[PDB]
Amino acid sequence: ACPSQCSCSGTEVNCAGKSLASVPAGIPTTTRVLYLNSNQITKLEPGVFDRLANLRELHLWGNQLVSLPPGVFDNLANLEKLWLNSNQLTSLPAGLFDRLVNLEHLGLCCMKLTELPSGAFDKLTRLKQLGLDQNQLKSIPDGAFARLPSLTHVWLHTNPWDCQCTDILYLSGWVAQHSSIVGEGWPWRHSPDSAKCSGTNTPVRAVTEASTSPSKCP
Amino acid sequence: ACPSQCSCSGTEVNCAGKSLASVPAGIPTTTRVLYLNSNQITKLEPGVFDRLANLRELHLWGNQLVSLPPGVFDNLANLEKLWLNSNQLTSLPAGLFDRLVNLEHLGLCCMKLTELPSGAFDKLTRLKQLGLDQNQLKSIPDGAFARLPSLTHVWLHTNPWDCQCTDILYLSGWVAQHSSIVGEGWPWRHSPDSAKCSGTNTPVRAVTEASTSPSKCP
Amino acid sequence: ACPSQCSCSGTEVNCAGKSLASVPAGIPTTTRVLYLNSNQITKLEPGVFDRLANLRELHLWGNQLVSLPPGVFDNLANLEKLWLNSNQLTSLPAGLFDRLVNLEHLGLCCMKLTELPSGAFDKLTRLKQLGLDQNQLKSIPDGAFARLPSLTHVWLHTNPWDCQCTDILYLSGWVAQHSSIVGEGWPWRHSPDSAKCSGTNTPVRAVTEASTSPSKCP
Amino acid sequence: ACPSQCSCSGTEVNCAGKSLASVPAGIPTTTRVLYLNSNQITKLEPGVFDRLANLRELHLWGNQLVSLPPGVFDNLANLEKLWLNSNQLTSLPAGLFDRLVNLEHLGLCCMKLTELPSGAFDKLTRLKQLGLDQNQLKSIPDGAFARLPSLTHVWLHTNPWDCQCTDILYLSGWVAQHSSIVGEGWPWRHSPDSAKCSGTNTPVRAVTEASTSPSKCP
Ligand SMILES: CC(=O)N[C@@H]1[C@@H](O[C@@H]2O[C@H](CO)[C@H](O)[C@H](O)[C@H]2O)[C@@H](O)[C@@H](CO)O[C@@H]1O
Ligand SMILES: CC(=O)N[C@@H]1[C@@H](O[C@@H]2O[C@H](CO)[C@H](O)[C@H](O)[C@H]2O)[C@@H](O)[C@@H](CO)O[C@@H]1O
Ligand SMILES: CC(=O)N[C@@H]1[C@@H](O[C@@H]2O[C@H](CO)[C@H](O)[C@H](O)[C@H]2O)[C@@H](O)[C@@H](CO)O[C@@H]1O
Repeated sequence: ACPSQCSCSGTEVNCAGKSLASVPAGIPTTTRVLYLNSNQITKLEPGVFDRLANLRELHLWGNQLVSLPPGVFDNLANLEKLWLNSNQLTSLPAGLFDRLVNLEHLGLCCMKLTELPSGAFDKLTRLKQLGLDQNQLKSIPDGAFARLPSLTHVWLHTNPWDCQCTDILYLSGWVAQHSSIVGEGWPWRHSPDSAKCSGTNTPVRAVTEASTSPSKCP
Repeated sequence: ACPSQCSCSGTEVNCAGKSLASVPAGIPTTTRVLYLNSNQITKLEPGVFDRLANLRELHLWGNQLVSLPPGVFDNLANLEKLWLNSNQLTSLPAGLFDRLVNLEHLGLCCMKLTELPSGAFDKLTRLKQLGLDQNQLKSIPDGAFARLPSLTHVWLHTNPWDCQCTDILYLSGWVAQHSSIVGEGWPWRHSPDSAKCSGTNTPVRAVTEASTSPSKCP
Repeated sequence: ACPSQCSCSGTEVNCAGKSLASVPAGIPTTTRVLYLNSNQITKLEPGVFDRLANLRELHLWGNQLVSLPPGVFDNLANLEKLWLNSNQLTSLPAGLFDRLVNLEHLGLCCMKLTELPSGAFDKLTRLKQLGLDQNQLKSIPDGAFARLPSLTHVWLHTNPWDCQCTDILYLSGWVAQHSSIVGEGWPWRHSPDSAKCSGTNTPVRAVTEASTSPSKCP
Repeated sequence: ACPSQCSCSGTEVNCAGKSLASVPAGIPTTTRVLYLNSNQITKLEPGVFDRLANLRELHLWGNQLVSLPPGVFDNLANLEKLWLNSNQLTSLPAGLFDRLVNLEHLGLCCMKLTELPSGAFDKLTRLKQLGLDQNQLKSIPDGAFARLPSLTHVWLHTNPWDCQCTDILYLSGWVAQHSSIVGEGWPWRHSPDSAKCSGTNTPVRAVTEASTSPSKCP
């Protein structure tokens, strides 16, 4: 069992760099590590992974995804690493990650996200590493990181953070307090000022309530 | 806290690419993932990892190691991934890996290994992935892979296999039998003929007893 | 979501000691630890566990199972502990355990096993503990423990080992050499002579070929 | 190697029921599961476990410990189950459990604890099961369970909860809210009214602020 375009042995399936335009059929049920990265996949069918309950790592980075079906990861209860970096997402459905209670690494950089849904990470009690850098994020919803007790590495740089708007105060206070975990590069390197306000290029960590106004919020 | 040159958060310590000449002091005891790769480390003190029992991943690839103290990994009972690729090793001490009973990935490519000690891998019951490519190996000892029952991926290419000598018959037989797991690249791709006789450019797995002679052994 | 008769919280489902005659419906898909022991279950529906792929521990001990459907554990790739002790089995279907590649504890004591299928344990590479005591075993198939390299604990006592028959020599030779792992009790206690010949009270590990004859075998 | 009083194979050491008055010498450094239960151990040397970094399960239950040195569990970073049930502890040093970031079951029942230290469980992010039943507890410190996001099973019965005192209100409000995880027996069975006020036999989760007064707090 192995899609003809891929290499498969043991519990690892390598479909990387194969000019794939869709997720191939015949990925074994027993697969733990799935490389689908660096292809030209433009969409996921709902249910494409329903059958792949055993996955520990899902590598989807460097594809062309423009949206993700709601529920698409819902059977992945064992998933430990989810790499979605360098796709073309502009948003994420609510509840996307709620079933990924064992997730330890989540990569969401280098796309075009304009916001995150309000409860996006609330179930990710084991999450350690979270990559949000290089998107179009202006704010982080209030409380968004409050249920991430295992978090030790985060990436926030290269987002047009809107520091004139009162919405930024959650993040700006959070970064000030969790400043040892804010970084850049791969693997992570400590970089606490790397989250910067749009237009002023000043640190998000240094924004005050005085310098913001409800009137600056869209 | 953290070695001065490195970034540390959670249980991950990143000292990669820091022009290091030795293994820095102050790596916390709780470290699980240690990146020491891409430096200019020339040697390891005996005992350097004795206080790092919690390591799961040890990235030592791309350094200048020429030998390894015997027993240097002996405390690493939880070690799951050991990357020694691209160092300058010409041999491995006997018993080097014997304590590593939970090892799942072992990278030994791209150095100058001229042989393997006879029992090298006997204890690695859980080893899934083994990289031996790009060395100076002419032969594998008889029975060398017999006690690697969990092995699903192996790299053997780019070694001067000496197929005129009768010693090559263990390996040639083994490769023919375990064809499905022999490969190339990162991540692994199926490539069972990548192991070639030096010169004749015949695949190792196609060698017959008839073409070999004990008189051609060094 | 929880069977009415059971208690459920997190990923543990306790249906133990509930006077059940069958496996109840409504066991969540996310269940990792499933207690069905100490009931009056007499049989399993084929497919009963097809949906429970996240199981790590399956406690079926102290029921009244007389047979097991083939393929019944086939979807349990993450299974780590399987406890079938004190049921009423007289045999096991071929390949019953083949998909259980992560299995670390397998209990099969205290039933009515007359034999084991030839390759029963061949895939259980990570098996550490195996309980075969208190059955009706006369011999172990030649080679039956050869593909159990992770094995550190085994129980063999209280079986009518037929020491007149030459088939016992696999076992007797194996025990003599793996003597440190043979034992008794819960948790295990070292007990190398506990496995004894039927009628003679002679330890199985001391049997000689001189006392046995192919003429006394099946 | 094994202590002479005990039985050992693989990574399990069985010193249970051996009339031990102290922790014996010669427990291997590679030990993962250590049974020191049902002995007559009355204290632990500071540093006794410093060398046992690989422990996953520590069974210390049914001895006669009266105190525990602070720092004693500090090197047990991999510890997943800690069983201290049925000793004679009346208090726990502050920070006792702070290094046990991977602990999933903690048994503290059936002793003489008269209080818990304020931040006792603050670091136990993965704690799933916590046994506090059968002690001398009158209240639980404010916020004590707030940093146990993984907690799915708790035992609180058979404690003389002082419901007349305002200090009970954290606990009563907590039990009402987390009612589905409150239980009894082994394995856990659901039993939310099992925690009862002394004298009144009123479930703790049913206490009102009106029935309590800061004047009844000694
Ligand atoms: C997408 C890419 O450029 N490379 C991948 C790595 O990317 C990094 O991810 C972290 C965490 O999400 C962070 O956002 C970095 O800025 C980003 O480069 C990483 O996802 C790995 C996973 O193994 O794959 C690519 O190398
Ligand atoms: C630059 C280098 O050596 N690459 C490392 C990766 O490499 C490969 O390792 C596999 C497994 O042994 C095989 O030998 C390949 O030929 C080799 O390129 C891989 O080990 C990663 C994991 O950290 O490290 C480097 O990237
Ligand atoms: C009576 C019974 O089946 N007890 C179960 C325990 O039994 C021990 O199991 C081991 C290994 O199979 C060995 O066979 C012993 O003889 C037997 O007593 C044990 O399996 C536990 C596991 O949680 O369940 C019952 O207690």
